[PDB]
Amino acid sequence: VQSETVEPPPPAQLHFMYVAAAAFVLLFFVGCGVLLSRKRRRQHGQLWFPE
Repeated sequence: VQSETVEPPPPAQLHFMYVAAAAFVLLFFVGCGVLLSRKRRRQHGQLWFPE
């Protein structure tokens, strides 16, 4: 019933991946977001094919 085994610490699968995915997504959304903030994002008539 002892406070040393009444909890586990959090899953370091999710927690340590949180730091990875947060850093990847931020670093993507800002790095991509800086240049995309001028224009570029037409989609449709520029969606891999120009049509």
